[PDB]
Amino acid sequence: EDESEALRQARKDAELTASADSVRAYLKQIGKVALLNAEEEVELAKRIEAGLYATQLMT
DNA sequence: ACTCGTCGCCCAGAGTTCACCTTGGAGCCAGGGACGGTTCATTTGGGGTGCCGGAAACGGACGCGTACAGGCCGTATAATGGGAGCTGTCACGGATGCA
Repeated sequence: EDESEALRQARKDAELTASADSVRAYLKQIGKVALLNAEEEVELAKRIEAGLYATQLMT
């Protein structure tokens, strides 16, 4: 099943794998970040604008 | 009954060698021109030249436009984890991950 330590140990063991192929390793690394949407990207852009404005003020 | 073929013989000759006059020459020396290889005077027609006047080509300098070659920059519906590669070898000494 999904619970009672059935697949979590398998997932952890899979995550702890060499993956000697460089492209496969890069894909494994890139698969650890979830996708975003419109609200997330606009909030991130607002944060970018605030950070750039603060950096310009500091300079 | 007999000669023209063949024998010696006898004298003219002939051109041959010996040993005699002449006489056109080879050089032989002397003498005397004219002439040309040589030298020395002119002789002024011509070669020569240095040079800048200087006119003008020429070979380059110089300043300023033009042209592609290569480079930088930007495009605002959405577009969110990959193809692939063919692997019948044999031995083997040894490291190395898991026994």
